[PDB]
Amino acid sequence: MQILLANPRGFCAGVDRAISIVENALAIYGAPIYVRHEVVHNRYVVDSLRERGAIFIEQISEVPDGAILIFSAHGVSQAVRNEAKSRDLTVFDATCPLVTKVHMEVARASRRGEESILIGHAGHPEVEGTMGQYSNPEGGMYLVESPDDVWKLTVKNEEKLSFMTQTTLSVDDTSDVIDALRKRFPKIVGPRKDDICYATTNRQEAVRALAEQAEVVLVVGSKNSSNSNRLAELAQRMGKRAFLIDDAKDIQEEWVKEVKCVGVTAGASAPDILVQNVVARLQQLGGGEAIPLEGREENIVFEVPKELR
Ligand SMILES: C#CCOP(=O)(O)OP(=O)(O)O
Ligand code: SF4
Repeated sequence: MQILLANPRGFCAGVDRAISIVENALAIYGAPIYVRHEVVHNRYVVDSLRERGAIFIEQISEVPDGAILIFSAHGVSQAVRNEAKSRDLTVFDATCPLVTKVHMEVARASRRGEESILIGHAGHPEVEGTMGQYSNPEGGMYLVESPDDVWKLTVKNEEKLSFMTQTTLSVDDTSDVIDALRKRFPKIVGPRKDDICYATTNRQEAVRALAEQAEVVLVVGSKNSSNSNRLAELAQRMGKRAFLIDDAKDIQEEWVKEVKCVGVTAGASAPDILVQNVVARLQQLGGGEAIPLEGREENIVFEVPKELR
């Protein structure tokens, strides 16, 4: 059985920075370090950090006065930021710079009292954080997930309207939403394309190439990782069986029995050791040396804040 590896795969720059922020805080201040929400959506990274003394909480009311609190890569609303500020907390912000960039635009529209529409998945922490940058009652902030949501949205002033997106969406489905937004609201303003980040766009391009060759695609990532689930969905829509798995223990023998080519990739929040264990298990199941596909080069690094070197 041939094993192919997608390229790029695995950690993005914002995840590598966010995990470093927590590790460095642990190293400098000791346990406990509180983290609002899973720092990234990966069970193995979060369980690990928990074992080292990070305590993951959903609400600031769970954190003791005097504590150090880190905000996760996905970002937080101004309400959450203000609640930490008003509390006795020392805060470090692991929000990825590419999320913060969207936040700055939503805050700008808020100050102007002009309405904004976010394309994103309800309930996801990045969407809570981004919607939570808008607070002007004279304007409005609306969420759409699909073209049907667009066809039902009414706004107060469609002449002054802008849109933003979550960073980890499907590139193809978001294109359909924007096409519907521009049909319904021809004066809407946005970025040139969307706010989907380079790592999400690149891993979906890489999974498309992988799926063209492989019969089955395994995506290493946790169930709550949006970007990871997009990679599995992309391969399934190309007619390949694709499974989102946390680790090698999840691989069911029947998924690869009699398969000639299996592809492996990993979401932006999944560490490379999990991919190496998955390859080792595919080799038990008859796979050869893993062959890396050629891929788009990534070169971006985001440094930790100077206070945490
Ligand atoms: C932030 C970030 C990148 O990865 P995850 O933590 O998996 O996040 P989402 O893909 O937005 O769910
Ligand atoms: S998936 Fe993109 S926006 Fe999210 S942390 Fe990674 S680089 Fe940043």
